[PDB]
Amino acid sequence: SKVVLITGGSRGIGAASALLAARQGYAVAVNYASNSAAADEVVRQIREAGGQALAVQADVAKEREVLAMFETVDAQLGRLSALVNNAGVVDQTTRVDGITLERLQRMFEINVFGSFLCAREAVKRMSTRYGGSGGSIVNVSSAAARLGSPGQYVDYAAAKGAIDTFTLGLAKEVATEGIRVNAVRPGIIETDIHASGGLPNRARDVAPQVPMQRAGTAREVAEAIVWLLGDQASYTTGALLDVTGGR
Amino acid sequence: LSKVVLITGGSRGIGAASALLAARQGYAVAVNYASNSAAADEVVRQIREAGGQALAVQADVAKEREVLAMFETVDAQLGRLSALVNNAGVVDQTTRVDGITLERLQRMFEINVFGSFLCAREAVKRMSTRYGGSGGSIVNVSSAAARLGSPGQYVDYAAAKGAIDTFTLGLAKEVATEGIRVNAVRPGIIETDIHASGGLPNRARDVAPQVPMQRAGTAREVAEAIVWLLGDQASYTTGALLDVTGGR
Amino acid sequence: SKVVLITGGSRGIGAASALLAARQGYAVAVNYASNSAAADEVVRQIREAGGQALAVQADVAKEREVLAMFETVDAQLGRLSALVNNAGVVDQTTRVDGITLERLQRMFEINVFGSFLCAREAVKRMSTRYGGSGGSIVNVSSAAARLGSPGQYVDYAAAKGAIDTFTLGLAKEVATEGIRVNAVRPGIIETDIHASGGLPNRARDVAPQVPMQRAGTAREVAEAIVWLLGDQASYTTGALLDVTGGR
Amino acid sequence: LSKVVLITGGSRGIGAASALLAARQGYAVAVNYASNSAAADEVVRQIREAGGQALAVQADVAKEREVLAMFETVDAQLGRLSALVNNAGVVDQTTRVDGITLERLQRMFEINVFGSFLCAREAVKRMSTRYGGSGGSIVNVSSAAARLGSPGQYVDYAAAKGAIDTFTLGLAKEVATEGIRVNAVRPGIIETDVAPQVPMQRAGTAREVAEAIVWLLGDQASYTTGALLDVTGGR
Ligand SMILES: NC(=O)c1ccc[n+]([C@@H]2O[C@H](COP(=O)([O-])OP(=O)(O)OC[C@H]3O[C@@H](n4cnc5c(N)ncnc54)[C@H](OP(=O)(O)O)[C@@H]3O)[C@@H](O)[C@H]2O)c1
Ligand SMILES: NC(=O)c1ccc[n+]([C@@H]2O[C@H](COP(=O)([O-])OP(=O)(O)OC[C@H]3O[C@@H](n4cnc5c(N)ncnc54)[C@H](OP(=O)(O)O)[C@@H]3O)[C@@H](O)[C@H]2O)c1
Ligand SMILES: NC(=O)c1ccc[n+]([C@@H]2O[C@H](COP(=O)([O-])OP(=O)(O)OC[C@H]3O[C@@H](n4cnc5c(N)ncnc54)[C@H](OP(=O)(O)O)[C@@H]3O)[C@@H](O)[C@H]2O)c1
Ligand SMILES: NC(=O)c1ccc[n+]([C@@H]2O[C@H](COP(=O)([O-])OP(=O)(O)OC[C@H]3O[C@@H](n4cnc5c(N)ncnc54)[C@H](OP(=O)(O)O)[C@@H]3O)[C@@H](O)[C@H]2O)c1
Repeated sequence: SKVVLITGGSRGIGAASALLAARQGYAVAVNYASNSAAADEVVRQIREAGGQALAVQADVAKEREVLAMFETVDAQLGRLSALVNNAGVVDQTTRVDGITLERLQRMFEINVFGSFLCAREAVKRMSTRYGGSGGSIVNVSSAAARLGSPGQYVDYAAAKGAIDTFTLGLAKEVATEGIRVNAVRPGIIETDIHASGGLPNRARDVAPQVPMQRAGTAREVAEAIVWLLGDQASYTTGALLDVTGGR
Repeated sequence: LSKVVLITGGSRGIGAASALLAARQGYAVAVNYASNSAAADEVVRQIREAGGQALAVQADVAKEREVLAMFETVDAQLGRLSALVNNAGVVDQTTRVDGITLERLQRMFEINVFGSFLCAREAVKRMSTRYGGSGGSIVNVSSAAARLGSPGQYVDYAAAKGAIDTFTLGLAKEVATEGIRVNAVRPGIIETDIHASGGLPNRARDVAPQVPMQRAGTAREVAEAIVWLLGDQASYTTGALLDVTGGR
Repeated sequence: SKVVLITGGSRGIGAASALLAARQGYAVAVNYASNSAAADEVVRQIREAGGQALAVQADVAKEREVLAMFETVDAQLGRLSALVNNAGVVDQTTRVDGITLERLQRMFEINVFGSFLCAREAVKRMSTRYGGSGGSIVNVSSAAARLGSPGQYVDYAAAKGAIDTFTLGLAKEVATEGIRVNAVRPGIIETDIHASGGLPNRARDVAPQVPMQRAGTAREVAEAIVWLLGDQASYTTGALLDVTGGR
Repeated sequence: LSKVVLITGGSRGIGAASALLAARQGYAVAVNYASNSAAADEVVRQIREAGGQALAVQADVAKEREVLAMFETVDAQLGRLSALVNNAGVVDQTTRVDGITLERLQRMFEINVFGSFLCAREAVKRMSTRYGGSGGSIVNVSSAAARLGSPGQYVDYAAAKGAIDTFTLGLAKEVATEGIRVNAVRPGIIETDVAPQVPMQRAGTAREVAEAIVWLLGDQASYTTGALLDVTGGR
């Protein structure tokens, strides 16, 4: 049974990915930062449908917690075949001229540094250079990497631009080691994330901006993530897959 | 009966692999070819022997009356299409820009670009919910060359593929309210006959060391990306450019 | 006195580039397709300001006319140092489902083929492989190459996408031969082109969509063209320089 | 009188070349440095000896209080800035991702990314017409790495520069009505020989990058905002 670790697996895109991955036969490590109840609910659904899963707490911005999380996965599920770097946050609407260092630090440490750290630990386990059997990593970026989120969260957009470049660089770096590395760029998706930044109606309000005239679902994003993870995408690496309704 | 897919240049290579895979997924397949009827017939035979439905349809996609007749044949014999794969395409001999003739350019663009526009036109007319269709999906076959430029080899080909990338984005945005998705795959160096057709039969092997994954791709690997994009799992994906390149 | 050939130099961006190039010390060949009066007026203005210039007729889609034009430039001005591939057209507003082959043929033969043909002739003269002293080529692309002109002229956008990739390919191809090749991507510019496609108010109507909230001037595009041509851009080749007000 | 430009990391390399060129164009130049006061003083000496105005200003751009103090110094001694070049930046030793530490990442991003955000914040506050300013221009210094990814060398650096590209675009669009333009230059391999991985077969010079920076800063680039200008020899 291949093992997949999903950071921020407890809600939204991460939860939809967890559920779909399990339907495809992965054992799933569902990471959460504090919402144990949500993570337990994803695990419950997986198990009730006949799959294997484990909820694992860690703040991906904390190196010791990332290490412990991977050790737990090693011990309880086995060596991972797949990693989804989904953990990520927005913040309140801001202009750059209102940005604090503390805001930037948080934005980048979760969205960017967490993805580097989880990828480090994944590569160490996966790479054929270390006797691993290879694997697949999907980073969750955003259309914002291309659009810049002006007047909303240019910092978030920049963090996602870092993720796009990271994706390409890491892909090239491990391409001989049996590892593929890709990113999905979701557009406006129906999740709690918009409410977390003070804009609970954002999916509805911005739908007229999207060429397809609706927000996307978490499940739609999960489909792209799980495709990239799997063997049907065996010559795809360094790809940036837009899931945006045309945005 | 089931959903219908028209695959231009379906007789060989990436097109043929896509035709076989699409049929496995339940599509009825129109396998277009320009001249190699035997190859097309063989793809059709394989599909039918596995219980699928397929028809071989001759057309040079650079010829308007032939594109129209091809769509009319599909309409009559298979039904209203749900999907189009604009795969037909060609390379030409190694050249620098300073050696390019107008005749070469005309050929390169009329097959690789004009053909894809004409076929998309006819597909949209049938698929669009504005015209009483039920929507559909179009996949254009681009290339990594669209990003890289094929210097000293075929900058004209690469430019034709750059046009396809932009056409993909423009058309996707234009028909997004009409139940149609439009996406492109960008293959890298793939094991097909195309390299031999331009005088470089060993190109897949020779260029493999340049690819981060250190091998050429297979037509089946490109077909997988094509068929994924065509299907309902890619339901919020439109205007995407999906690299199938081993990192190149 | 370095010699520059400007395709479609009689009006709009081409004319602005011609006037600016002359101010910088180029002798200018002002190409036109049929508006001899406009070309003669640009030449008159150049000469009045102390520069050298010649009007030269040619439809860039016609190989024989491109050859005759370069031969005239050779004879009357001397061997070119610089080429601006500016000649270009739009057409009426259309959807793809309304596009005819005849429209496509025109769009591409002027916007794409003409650029390749003029580049071919320029390279034959400029390349150090053939005993030339190098040179610089600027192609005029568009923001449409990135945005796609949906519901307006996807065919035009696609032609400009071809130009972007042509720019990169050709730049890489001739990089050791003393030749730089770059592209400017203008946004919405105040010229006659919008009227030629049946939308005379387009610069004004689309301005609210542009982040800077106005259309650009032909002079603003000419500044970028002439910078890329000259020696201050000596390490810049294969670049796509957006002149779009943020669009 | 003279427009004022603040150049972060102005004491050496691209920043120093930009300082010298900007002065030749008539800017008064604030030359920022983190610790190499001697180099910064030398740039200032050259500017002044050629008849320009300049001031060396110490600040670690990753430190908010130091960024604030620096802008306050420029306000007091040179006047309200018209231009900002976010050039301060570092690489680190060659590494794979599987060898990257959090401490490395923290440094890489705080200097290359957070410093650029903080300096742009303070610049926008002074420049924006919405606060009574007269507008201005910001050039960020990115890298070809933003597109290429620096595999097996420094993916972290490449990622930081990718952040700068998106920041550029986002900020440009955010302040476009406020008289502010925001652009980036993406240098390739720049010398401190044949350079075989560059199409042009040589490294670029700091002066070549400075030329592009100063062009973008000036009024000839008046409809250019959100652009990414490659100075890479085709890389
Ligand atoms: N419109 C969209 O939704 C949209 C668009 C573009 C990109 N994205 C990206 O999609 C990804 C998922 O977003 P979503 O909308 O599904 O978000 P969501 O509904 O807010 O779910 C967030 C998930 O991330 C977890 N998380 C947050 N900070 C963490 C940390 N420091 N360490 C570990 N886990 C952490 C949360 O854990 P708890 O449950 O424990 O809180 C939760 O499981 C994110 O990377 C986001 O940037 C979303
Ligand atoms: N490395 C690669 O192979 C590679 C990489 C990037 C992109 N691509 C692109 O992928 C697509 C498929 O290439 P491939 O390598 O599979 O090529 P191929 O093996 O050379 O097959 C070409 C197919 O296109 C058809 N065709 C050629 N001209 C046509 C026309 N005017 N009208 C209708 N059909 C026509 C052929 O019909 P006949 O059978 O009748 O000859 C054949 O079915 C092309 O668009 C190509 O540019 C390929
Ligand atoms: N908003 C914009 O204006 C905008 C935006 C993006 C890109 N562009 C691009 O910028 C370039 C200039 O456009 P514009 O707005 O300056 O155009 P314009 O004002 O319509 O000027 C057209 C110029 O091109 C010439 N021309 C047309 N067809 C030609 C042919 N077949 N051979 C040679 N010359 C020909 C005209 O010659 P005659 O005078 O003899 O007619 C005239 O000199 C084009 O490539 C256009 O696509 C414009
Ligand atoms: N091949 C290339 O050079 C190349 C390629 C791509 C991008 N770039 C980019 O070009 C820019 C300039 O690089 P360079 O090679 O010209 O740099 P350099 O020669 O290494 O000089 C670096 C400058 O940045 C300053 N600096 C470093 N850390 C700082 C901090 N925390 N706060 C404030 N200032 C700081 C230094 O101050 P001190 O003098 O006091 O130490 C110095 O003035 C950078 O953003 C770099 O990433 C260069």
